[PDB]
Amino acid sequence: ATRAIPELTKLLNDEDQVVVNKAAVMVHQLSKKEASRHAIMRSPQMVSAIVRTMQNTNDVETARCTAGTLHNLSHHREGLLAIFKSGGIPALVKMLGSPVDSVLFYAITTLHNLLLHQEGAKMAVRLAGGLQKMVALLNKTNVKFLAITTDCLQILAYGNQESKLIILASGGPQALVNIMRTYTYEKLLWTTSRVLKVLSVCSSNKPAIVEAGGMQALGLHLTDPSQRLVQNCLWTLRNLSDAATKQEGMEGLLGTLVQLLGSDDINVVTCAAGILSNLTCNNYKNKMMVCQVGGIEALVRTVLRAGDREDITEPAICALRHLTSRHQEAEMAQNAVRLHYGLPVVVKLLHPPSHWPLIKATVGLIRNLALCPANHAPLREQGAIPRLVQLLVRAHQDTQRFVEGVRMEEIVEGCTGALHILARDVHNRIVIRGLNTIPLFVQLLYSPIENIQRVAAGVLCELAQDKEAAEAIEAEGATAPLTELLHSRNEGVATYAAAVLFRMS
Repeated sequence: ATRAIPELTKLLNDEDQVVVNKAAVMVHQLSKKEASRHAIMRSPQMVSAIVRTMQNTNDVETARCTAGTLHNLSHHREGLLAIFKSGGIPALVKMLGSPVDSVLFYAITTLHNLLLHQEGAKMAVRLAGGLQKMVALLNKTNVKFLAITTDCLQILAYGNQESKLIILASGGPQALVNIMRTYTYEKLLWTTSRVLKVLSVCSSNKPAIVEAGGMQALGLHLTDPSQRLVQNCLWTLRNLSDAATKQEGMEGLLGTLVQLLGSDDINVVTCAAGILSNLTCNNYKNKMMVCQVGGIEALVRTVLRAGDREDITEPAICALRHLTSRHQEAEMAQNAVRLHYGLPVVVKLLHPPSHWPLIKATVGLIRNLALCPANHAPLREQGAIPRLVQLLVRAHQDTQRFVEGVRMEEIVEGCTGALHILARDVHNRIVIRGLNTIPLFVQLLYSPIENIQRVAAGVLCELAQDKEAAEAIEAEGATAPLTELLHSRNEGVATYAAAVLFRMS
Protein backbone atom coordinates (compact mmCIF):
# COMPACT_ATOMS: atom_id res chain seq x y z
CA ALA A 1 0.00 0.00 0.00
CA THR A 2 2.24 2.74 1.25
CA ARG A 3 4.76 1.56 -1.27
CA ALA A 4 4.10 3.59 -4.38
CA ILE A 5 1.88 5.70 -2.15
CA PRO A 6 4.57 7.94 -0.64
CA GLU A 7 6.04 7.94 -4.14
CA LEU A 8 2.65 8.41 -5.84
CA THR A 9 1.72 11.25 -3.48
CA LYS A 10 4.92 13.12 -4.37
CA LEU A 11 4.04 12.92 -8.08
CA LEU A 12 0.91 15.04 -7.61
CA ASN A 13 2.52 17.07 -4.82
CA ASP A 14 5.10 18.44 -7.26
CA GLU A 15 2.05 19.47 -9.32
CA ASP A 16 2.23 22.08 -12.12
CA GLN A 17 -0.04 22.28 -15.16
CA VAL A 18 1.09 19.29 -17.24
CA VAL A 19 1.39 16.87 -14.32
CA VAL A 20 -1.92 17.84 -12.65
CA ASN A 21 -4.03 16.49 -15.53
CA LYS A 22 -2.21 13.15 -15.43
CA ALA A 23 -1.89 13.27 -11.63
CA ALA A 24 -5.63 13.93 -11.24
CA VAL A 25 -6.63 10.97 -13.41
CA MET A 26 -4.09 8.74 -11.66
CA VAL A 27 -5.17 9.68 -8.13
CA HIS A 28 -8.68 8.99 -9.46
CA GLN A 29 -7.59 5.49 -10.49
CA LEU A 30 -5.89 5.21 -7.09
CA SER A 31 -9.13 6.34 -5.43
CA LYS A 32 -10.99 3.61 -7.34
CA LYS A 33 -8.96 0.96 -5.49
CA GLU A 34 -9.85 0.97 -1.79
CA ALA A 35 -6.42 -0.12 -0.68
CA SER A 36 -4.61 2.81 -2.14
CA ARG A 37 -7.50 5.01 -1.38
CA HIS A 38 -6.94 4.38 2.34
CA ALA A 39 -3.38 5.40 1.69
CA ILE A 40 -4.45 8.41 -0.33
CA MET A 41 -5.85 9.67 2.98
CA ARG A 42 -3.65 10.10 6.09
CA SER A 43 -1.33 12.16 3.86
CA PRO A 44 -2.27 15.80 4.59
CA GLN A 45 -0.27 17.28 1.71
CA MET A 46 -1.91 14.89 -0.76
CA VAL A 47 -5.54 15.55 0.19
CA SER A 48 -4.72 19.26 0.51
CA ALA A 49 -3.22 19.19 -2.99
CA ILE A 50 -6.32 17.52 -4.46
CA VAL A 51 -8.54 20.35 -3.21
CA ARG A 52 -6.04 23.15 -3.94
CA THR A 53 -5.60 22.11 -7.58
CA MET A 54 -9.36 21.65 -7.91
CA GLN A 55 -10.09 25.37 -7.47
CA ASN A 56 -7.07 26.59 -9.45
CA THR A 57 -7.32 24.33 -12.51
CA ASN A 58 -9.13 25.35 -15.69
CA ASP A 59 -8.78 22.36 -18.05
CA VAL A 60 -11.69 20.43 -19.55
CA GLU A 61 -11.90 17.74 -16.86
CA THR A 62 -10.75 20.30 -14.23
CA ALA A 63 -12.46 19.12 -11.03
CA ARG A 64 -13.85 15.77 -12.24
CA CYS A 65 -10.91 13.50 -11.42
CA THR A 66 -9.97 15.50 -8.31
CA ALA A 67 -13.54 15.74 -7.02
CA GLY A 68 -13.86 12.14 -8.17
CA THR A 69 -11.46 11.33 -5.36
CA LEU A 70 -13.14 13.39 -2.62
CA HIS A 71 -16.38 11.69 -3.65
CA ASN A 72 -14.66 8.43 -2.64
CA LEU A 73 -12.91 9.76 0.48
CA SER A 74 -16.39 10.99 1.46
CA HIS A 75 -17.42 7.32 1.65
CA HIS A 76 -14.85 6.79 4.43
CA ARG A 77 -15.27 8.25 7.91
CA GLU A 78 -11.52 8.91 7.81
CA GLY A 79 -11.87 10.63 4.43
CA LEU A 80 -14.61 12.91 5.75
CA LEU A 81 -12.19 13.99 8.48
CA ALA A 82 -9.49 14.41 5.82
CA ILE A 83 -11.58 16.68 3.59
CA PHE A 84 -12.59 18.63 6.71
CA LYS A 85 -8.94 19.22 7.64
CA SER A 86 -7.90 19.95 4.04
CA GLY A 87 -10.37 22.84 3.87
CA GLY A 88 -12.26 21.28 0.98
CA ILE A 89 -15.64 22.55 2.19
CA PRO A 90 -15.04 26.16 1.02
CA ALA A 91 -13.56 24.87 -2.24
CA LEU A 92 -16.34 22.34 -2.82
CA VAL A 93 -18.77 25.22 -2.26
CA LYS A 94 -16.89 27.15 -4.95
CA MET A 95 -17.66 24.29 -7.36
CA LEU A 96 -21.39 24.77 -6.79
CA GLY A 97 -21.05 27.40 -9.53
CA SER A 98 -18.96 25.25 -11.85
CA PRO A 99 -20.46 24.69 -15.32
CA VAL A 100 -19.65 20.98 -15.55
CA ASP A 101 -22.49 18.73 -14.39
CA SER A 102 -20.02 16.07 -13.22
CA VAL A 103 -18.29 18.21 -10.58
CA LEU A 104 -21.66 19.65 -9.51
CA PHE A 105 -22.91 16.12 -8.83
CA TYR A 106 -19.66 15.20 -7.08
CA ALA A 107 -19.46 18.43 -5.06
CA ILE A 108 -23.07 18.32 -3.85
CA THR A 109 -22.67 14.66 -2.85
CA THR A 110 -19.42 15.24 -0.96
CA LEU A 111 -20.88 18.19 0.96
CA HIS A 112 -23.99 16.08 1.58
CA ASN A 113 -21.92 13.26 3.07
CA LEU A 114 -19.99 15.84 5.10
CA LEU A 115 -23.23 17.42 6.33
CA LEU A 116 -24.58 14.09 7.63
CA HIS A 117 -21.54 12.58 9.37
CA GLN A 118 -18.79 15.21 9.74
CA GLU A 119 -19.06 17.33 12.88
CA GLY A 120 -18.90 21.08 12.35
CA ALA A 121 -19.65 20.72 8.64
CA LYS A 122 -22.95 22.63 8.79
CA MET A 123 -21.20 25.71 10.19
CA ALA A 124 -18.33 25.51 7.68
CA VAL A 125 -20.70 25.28 4.70
CA ARG A 126 -22.58 28.35 5.94
CA LEU A 127 -19.38 30.38 6.32
CA ALA A 128 -18.34 29.49 2.76
CA GLY A 129 -21.59 30.91 1.38
CA GLY A 130 -22.87 27.45 0.50
CA LEU A 131 -26.51 28.28 1.22
CA GLN A 132 -26.63 30.85 -1.59
CA LYS A 133 -24.77 28.52 -3.96
CA MET A 134 -27.23 25.69 -3.22
CA VAL A 135 -30.35 27.83 -3.73
CA ALA A 136 -28.99 28.96 -7.10
CA LEU A 137 -28.63 25.30 -8.13
CA LEU A 138 -32.38 24.75 -7.70
CA ASN A 139 -32.85 25.66 -11.39
CA LYS A 140 -31.36 22.32 -12.50
CA THR A 141 -33.50 19.53 -13.93
CA ASN A 142 -31.81 16.34 -12.64
CA VAL A 143 -34.12 15.12 -9.88
CA LYS A 144 -31.41 12.98 -8.28
CA PHE A 145 -29.22 16.09 -8.11
CA LEU A 146 -32.12 18.24 -6.89
CA ALA A 147 -32.87 15.73 -4.12
CA ILE A 148 -29.30 15.96 -2.79
CA THR A 149 -29.28 19.77 -2.93
CA THR A 150 -32.60 20.26 -1.13
CA ASP A 151 -31.55 17.82 1.61
CA CYS A 152 -28.46 19.94 2.24
CA LEU A 153 -30.75 22.96 2.51
CA GLN A 154 -32.98 21.19 5.04
CA ILE A 155 -29.94 20.08 7.06
CA LEU A 156 -28.55 23.62 7.11
CA ALA A 157 -31.84 25.45 7.64
CA TYR A 158 -33.30 23.28 10.41
CA GLY A 159 -32.79 24.92 13.79
CA ASN A 160 -31.06 27.93 12.21
CA GLN A 161 -33.08 31.12 11.79
CA GLU A 162 -29.97 32.65 10.22
CA SER A 163 -29.99 30.04 7.44
CA LYS A 164 -33.74 30.39 6.91
CA LEU A 165 -33.37 34.13 6.33
CA ILE A 166 -30.44 33.61 3.95
CA ILE A 167 -32.50 31.10 1.94
CA LEU A 168 -35.28 33.70 1.80
CA ALA A 169 -32.99 36.44 0.48
CA SER A 170 -31.67 33.99 -2.14
CA GLY A 171 -35.11 33.34 -3.64
CA GLY A 172 -35.40 29.98 -1.90
CA PRO A 173 -39.18 30.03 -1.39
CA GLN A 174 -40.01 30.60 -5.07
CA ALA A 175 -37.40 28.08 -6.22
CA LEU A 176 -38.69 25.41 -3.83
CA VAL A 177 -42.32 26.04 -4.81
CA ASN A 178 -41.36 25.58 -8.47
CA ILE A 179 -40.00 22.12 -7.67
CA MET A 180 -43.39 21.28 -6.14
CA ARG A 181 -45.29 22.20 -9.32
CA THR A 182 -42.81 20.68 -11.80
CA TYR A 183 -41.57 17.26 -10.67
CA THR A 184 -43.19 14.00 -9.58
CA TYR A 185 -40.09 12.37 -8.06
CA GLU A 186 -41.26 11.49 -4.56
CA LYS A 187 -37.81 11.72 -2.97
CA LEU A 188 -37.33 15.25 -4.32
CA LEU A 189 -40.89 16.33 -3.49
CA TRP A 190 -40.68 14.93 0.04
CA THR A 191 -37.33 16.61 0.70
CA THR A 192 -38.43 19.91 -0.84
CA SER A 193 -41.53 19.77 1.36
CA ARG A 194 -39.28 19.21 4.38
CA VAL A 195 -37.38 22.40 3.51
CA LEU A 196 -40.66 24.28 3.06
CA LYS A 197 -41.89 22.87 6.38
CA VAL A 198 -38.80 24.22 8.16
CA LEU A 199 -39.26 27.55 6.35
CA SER A 200 -42.99 27.81 7.06
CA VAL A 201 -42.47 28.43 10.80
CA CYS A 202 -40.39 31.54 10.01
CA SER A 203 -42.49 34.71 10.07
CA SER A 204 -40.47 36.14 7.15
CA ASN A 205 -40.54 33.06 4.91
CA LYS A 206 -44.24 32.25 5.40
CA PRO A 207 -45.65 35.14 3.31
CA ALA A 208 -42.97 34.71 0.64
CA ILE A 209 -43.86 31.02 0.31
CA VAL A 210 -47.54 31.98 0.12
CA GLU A 211 -46.93 34.63 -2.55
CA ALA A 212 -44.98 32.09 -4.62
CA GLY A 213 -48.12 29.95 -4.89
CA GLY A 214 -46.98 27.42 -2.30
CA MET A 215 -50.50 26.73 -1.05
CA GLN A 216 -51.63 25.68 -4.53
CA ALA A 217 -48.36 23.83 -5.17
CA LEU A 218 -48.56 21.82 -1.94
CA GLY A 219 -52.18 20.93 -2.73
CA LEU A 220 -51.13 19.09 -5.89
CA HIS A 221 -49.61 16.29 -3.77
CA LEU A 222 -52.40 15.79 -1.22
CA THR A 223 -53.56 12.69 -3.12
CA ASP A 224 -50.12 11.09 -3.40
CA PRO A 225 -49.82 7.45 -2.25
CA SER A 226 -46.76 8.47 -0.16
CA GLN A 227 -48.10 9.24 3.32
CA ARG A 228 -44.88 11.02 4.31
CA LEU A 229 -45.31 13.47 1.42
CA VAL A 230 -48.98 14.17 2.16
CA GLN A 231 -48.33 14.57 5.89
CA ASN A 232 -45.44 16.98 5.30
CA CYS A 233 -47.51 18.97 2.80
CA LEU A 234 -50.38 19.21 5.30
CA TRP A 235 -48.08 20.37 8.10
CA THR A 236 -46.61 23.04 5.82
CA LEU A 237 -50.08 23.98 4.55
CA ARG A 238 -51.33 24.50 8.11
CA ASN A 239 -48.35 26.70 9.00
CA LEU A 240 -48.85 29.03 6.01
CA SER A 241 -52.66 29.01 6.13
CA ASP A 242 -53.02 32.12 8.32
CA ALA A 243 -51.35 34.21 5.59
CA ALA A 244 -53.18 32.67 2.61
CA THR A 245 -56.51 34.50 3.01
CA LYS A 246 -55.92 36.65 -0.10
CA GLN A 247 -54.90 33.70 -2.30
CA GLU A 248 -57.09 32.62 -5.22
CA GLY A 249 -57.16 29.49 -7.35
CA MET A 250 -57.83 27.57 -4.12
CA GLU A 251 -60.86 25.70 -5.49
CA GLY A 252 -58.89 22.49 -6.00
CA LEU A 253 -57.07 22.62 -2.66
CA LEU A 254 -60.26 23.35 -0.71
CA GLY A 255 -62.05 20.41 -2.33
CA THR A 256 -59.27 18.00 -1.41
CA LEU A 257 -59.06 19.22 2.19
CA VAL A 258 -62.74 18.34 2.58
CA GLN A 259 -62.13 14.78 1.37
CA LEU A 260 -59.17 14.39 3.74
CA LEU A 261 -61.55 15.02 6.67
CA GLY A 262 -62.87 11.48 6.18
CA SER A 263 -59.41 9.94 6.49
CA ASP A 264 -58.64 7.45 9.25
CA ASP A 265 -55.29 9.03 10.15
CA ILE A 266 -55.71 11.60 12.92
CA ASN A 267 -52.84 13.82 11.74
CA VAL A 268 -54.44 14.09 8.29
CA VAL A 269 -57.84 14.98 9.77
CA THR A 270 -56.35 17.34 12.38
CA CYS A 271 -54.47 19.29 9.70
CA ALA A 272 -57.30 19.41 7.15
CA ALA A 273 -59.63 20.82 9.82
CA GLY A 274 -57.05 23.42 10.82
CA ILE A 275 -56.27 24.51 7.26
CA LEU A 276 -59.95 24.81 6.32
CA SER A 277 -60.56 26.82 9.50
CA ASN A 278 -57.80 29.28 8.55
CA LEU A 279 -58.66 29.51 4.84
CA THR A 280 -62.33 30.22 5.60
CA CYS A 281 -61.56 33.03 8.08
CA ASN A 282 -62.78 36.28 6.46
CA ASN A 283 -62.97 34.81 2.94
CA TYR A 284 -66.53 34.60 1.63
CA LYS A 285 -65.28 33.02 -1.60
CA ASN A 286 -63.61 30.18 0.32
CA LYS A 287 -66.70 29.88 2.53
CA MET A 288 -68.74 29.34 -0.64
CA MET A 289 -66.56 26.69 -2.28
CA VAL A 290 -66.17 24.70 0.95
CA CYS A 291 -69.95 24.78 1.37
CA GLN A 292 -70.48 23.75 -2.27
CA VAL A 293 -68.29 20.64 -1.92
CA GLY A 294 -70.24 19.42 1.10
CA GLY A 295 -67.94 20.93 3.71
CA ILE A 296 -70.63 21.39 6.36
CA GLU A 297 -71.66 17.74 6.07
CA ALA A 298 -68.03 16.60 6.32
CA LEU A 299 -67.20 18.84 9.29
CA VAL A 300 -70.18 17.60 11.31
CA ARG A 301 -69.13 13.99 10.75
CA THR A 302 -65.58 14.93 11.77
CA VAL A 303 -66.76 16.52 15.03
CA LEU A 304 -68.96 13.47 15.63
CA ARG A 305 -66.10 11.05 14.96
CA ALA A 306 -63.61 13.04 17.06
CA GLY A 307 -65.52 13.34 20.33
CA ASP A 308 -63.03 14.16 23.08
CA ARG A 309 -59.96 14.95 20.94
CA GLU A 310 -59.91 18.75 20.97
CA ASP A 311 -57.09 18.93 18.42
CA ILE A 312 -59.76 18.00 15.85
CA THR A 313 -62.99 19.48 17.24
CA GLU A 314 -61.59 22.95 17.97
CA PRO A 315 -60.53 23.68 14.35
CA ALA A 316 -63.56 21.85 12.92
CA ILE A 317 -65.91 23.93 15.07
CA CYS A 318 -63.96 27.06 14.11
CA ALA A 319 -64.45 26.18 10.45
CA LEU A 320 -68.14 25.45 11.05
CA ARG A 321 -68.39 28.87 12.69
CA HIS A 322 -66.90 30.60 9.63
CA LEU A 323 -69.10 28.71 7.16
CA THR A 324 -72.34 29.62 8.97
CA SER A 325 -72.02 33.41 8.71
CA ARG A 326 -71.24 36.25 6.30
CA HIS A 327 -71.54 34.63 2.88
CA GLN A 328 -74.21 33.95 0.29
CA GLU A 329 -74.97 30.34 1.31
CA ALA A 330 -74.56 30.85 5.07
CA GLU A 331 -78.30 30.38 5.62
CA MET A 332 -78.12 26.98 3.93
CA ALA A 333 -75.08 26.13 6.07
CA GLN A 334 -76.93 26.98 9.29
CA ASN A 335 -79.71 24.63 8.18
CA ALA A 336 -77.17 22.01 7.07
CA VAL A 337 -75.67 21.64 10.56
CA ARG A 338 -79.15 20.83 11.87
CA LEU A 339 -80.03 18.40 9.07
CA HIS A 340 -76.76 16.47 9.58
CA TYR A 341 -77.47 15.80 13.29
CA GLY A 342 -75.02 18.48 14.39
CA LEU A 343 -77.04 20.45 16.93
CA PRO A 344 -76.91 17.81 19.73
CA VAL A 345 -73.12 17.45 19.51
CA VAL A 346 -72.49 21.21 19.32
CA VAL A 347 -74.38 21.89 22.56
CA LYS A 348 -72.56 18.90 24.07
CA LEU A 349 -69.20 20.60 23.44
CA LEU A 350 -70.22 23.43 25.79
CA HIS A 351 -69.95 21.00 28.74
CA PRO A 352 -66.83 19.49 30.32
CA PRO A 353 -64.28 18.09 29.64
CA SER A 354 -64.10 20.77 26.91
CA HIS A 355 -61.37 23.38 27.38
CA TRP A 356 -61.72 27.13 26.92
CA PRO A 357 -60.45 27.34 23.29
CA LEU A 358 -63.02 24.78 22.14
CA ILE A 359 -65.79 26.31 24.27
CA LYS A 360 -65.04 29.75 22.81
CA ALA A 361 -65.34 28.41 19.26
CA THR A 362 -68.48 26.42 20.11
CA VAL A 363 -70.23 29.50 21.49
CA GLY A 364 -69.43 31.45 18.33
CA LEU A 365 -70.86 28.58 16.30
CA ILE A 366 -74.08 28.51 18.35
CA ARG A 367 -74.44 32.27 17.81
CA ASN A 368 -74.28 31.70 14.05
CA LEU A 369 -76.65 28.72 14.08
CA ALA A 370 -79.18 30.72 16.11
CA LEU A 371 -79.49 33.12 13.16
CA CYS A 372 -81.58 30.42 11.44
CA PRO A 373 -85.15 30.42 12.83
CA ALA A 374 -85.40 26.66 12.22
CA ASN A 375 -82.60 26.31 14.82
CA HIS A 376 -84.35 28.36 17.53
CA ALA A 377 -86.36 25.39 18.82
CA PRO A 378 -83.86 22.48 18.54
CA LEU A 379 -81.09 24.51 20.20
CA ARG A 380 -83.51 25.12 23.08
CA GLU A 381 -84.55 21.46 23.38
CA GLN A 382 -80.86 20.45 23.45
CA GLY A 383 -80.26 22.71 26.46
CA ALA A 384 -78.14 25.42 24.85
CA ILE A 385 -79.63 28.35 26.80
CA PRO A 386 -79.13 27.12 30.41
CA ARG A 387 -75.51 26.14 29.70
CA LEU A 388 -74.76 29.41 27.89
CA VAL A 389 -76.16 31.27 30.90
CA GLN A 390 -73.95 29.30 33.31
CA LEU A 391 -70.86 29.97 31.18
CA LEU A 392 -71.70 33.68 31.07
CA VAL A 393 -72.29 33.99 34.82
CA ARG A 394 -69.08 32.14 35.71
CA ALA A 395 -66.95 34.08 33.22
CA HIS A 396 -68.37 37.36 34.55
CA GLN A 397 -67.45 36.40 38.13
CA ASP A 398 -63.88 35.69 37.03
CA THR A 399 -63.81 39.13 35.39
CA GLN A 400 -64.91 40.94 38.57
CA ARG A 401 -62.43 39.02 40.76
CA PHE A 402 -55.95 34.22 30.35
CA VAL A 403 -57.20 30.73 31.23
CA GLU A 404 -55.78 28.38 28.57
CA GLY A 405 -55.21 31.16 26.04
CA VAL A 406 -58.71 32.65 26.42
CA ARG A 407 -59.55 35.84 28.29
CA MET A 408 -62.82 35.43 30.17
CA GLU A 409 -64.09 38.68 28.62
CA GLU A 410 -64.34 36.81 25.31
CA ILE A 411 -66.56 34.18 26.94
CA VAL A 412 -68.72 36.94 28.43
CA GLU A 413 -69.19 38.63 25.05
CA GLY A 414 -69.66 35.39 23.12
CA CYS A 415 -72.26 33.96 25.49
CA THR A 416 -74.16 37.25 25.65
CA GLY A 417 -73.86 37.46 21.87
CA ALA A 418 -75.32 33.99 21.34
CA LEU A 419 -78.16 34.73 23.78
CA HIS A 420 -78.88 37.97 21.90
CA ILE A 421 -79.63 35.99 18.73
CA LEU A 422 -81.54 33.22 20.52
CA ALA A 423 -83.73 35.84 22.24
CA ARG A 424 -85.49 36.50 18.91
CA ASP A 425 -87.72 33.48 19.57
CA VAL A 426 -90.48 34.04 22.11
CA HIS A 427 -90.00 30.68 23.87
CA ASN A 428 -86.26 31.28 24.26
CA ARG A 429 -87.12 34.65 25.80
CA ILE A 430 -89.17 32.84 28.45
CA VAL A 431 -86.24 30.51 29.17
CA ILE A 432 -83.74 33.39 29.28
CA ARG A 433 -85.99 35.46 31.56
CA GLY A 434 -86.75 32.52 33.86
CA LEU A 435 -83.04 32.19 34.64
CA ASN A 436 -82.94 35.68 36.25
CA THR A 437 -80.45 36.94 33.66
CA ILE A 438 -81.70 40.55 33.54
CA PRO A 439 -79.71 41.65 36.65
CA LEU A 440 -76.53 40.41 34.95
CA PHE A 441 -77.42 41.94 31.57
CA VAL A 442 -77.93 45.31 33.27
CA GLN A 443 -74.59 44.88 35.03
CA LEU A 444 -72.94 44.11 31.68
CA LEU A 445 -73.90 47.57 30.42
CA TYR A 446 -71.24 48.99 32.77
CA SER A 447 -68.52 46.84 31.19
CA PRO A 448 -65.49 48.70 29.77
CA ILE A 449 -65.56 46.54 26.61
CA GLU A 450 -67.81 48.23 24.06
CA ASN A 451 -68.53 44.91 22.32
CA ILE A 452 -69.85 43.57 25.64
CA GLN A 453 -72.15 46.59 26.02
CA ARG A 454 -73.43 46.01 22.48
CA VAL A 455 -74.57 42.42 23.03
CA ALA A 456 -75.81 43.26 26.54
CA ALA A 457 -78.03 46.09 25.30
CA GLY A 458 -79.08 44.03 22.29
CA VAL A 459 -80.30 41.08 24.35
CA LEU A 460 -82.08 43.51 26.70
CA CYS A 461 -83.70 45.10 23.64
CA GLU A 462 -84.94 41.69 22.48
CA LEU A 463 -86.38 40.89 25.91
CA ALA A 464 -87.95 44.33 26.42
CA GLN A 465 -90.47 43.63 23.63
CA ASP A 466 -92.51 41.78 26.28
CA LYS A 467 -94.18 43.94 28.92
CA GLU A 468 -93.18 41.73 31.86
CA ALA A 469 -89.51 41.85 30.84
CA ALA A 470 -89.49 45.58 30.05
CA GLU A 471 -90.94 46.28 33.50
CA ALA A 472 -88.27 44.05 35.06
CA ILE A 473 -85.53 45.83 33.10
CA GLU A 474 -86.77 49.15 34.50
CA ALA A 475 -86.92 47.80 38.07
CA GLU A 476 -83.26 46.76 37.69
CA GLY A 477 -82.27 50.42 37.37
CA ALA A 478 -81.27 50.00 33.72
CA THR A 479 -82.54 53.48 32.79
CA ALA A 480 -79.39 55.09 34.21
CA PRO A 481 -76.67 53.23 32.22
CA LEU A 482 -78.75 53.07 29.03
CA THR A 483 -78.93 56.87 29.21
CA GLU A 484 -75.14 57.12 29.30
CA LEU A 485 -74.91 54.44 26.58
CA LEU A 486 -76.93 56.68 24.25
CA HIS A 487 -73.73 58.74 23.86
CA SER A 488 -71.65 55.67 22.98
CA ARG A 489 -68.97 55.97 20.31
CA ASN A 490 -70.21 52.57 19.12
CA GLU A 491 -73.20 52.98 16.80
CA GLY A 492 -74.65 49.63 17.87
CA VAL A 493 -74.60 50.41 21.59
CA ALA A 494 -76.41 53.73 21.12
CA THR A 495 -79.12 52.24 18.90
CA TYR A 496 -79.80 49.30 21.23
CA ALA A 497 -79.82 51.54 24.31
CA ALA A 498 -82.45 53.70 22.60
CA ALA A 499 -84.56 50.64 21.76
CA VAL A 500 -84.79 49.44 25.37
CA LEU A 501 -85.52 52.94 26.69
CA PHE A 502 -88.38 53.39 24.22
CA ARG A 503 -89.93 50.03 25.14
CA MET A 504 -89.63 50.83 28.86
CA SER A 505 -91.89 53.89 28.46
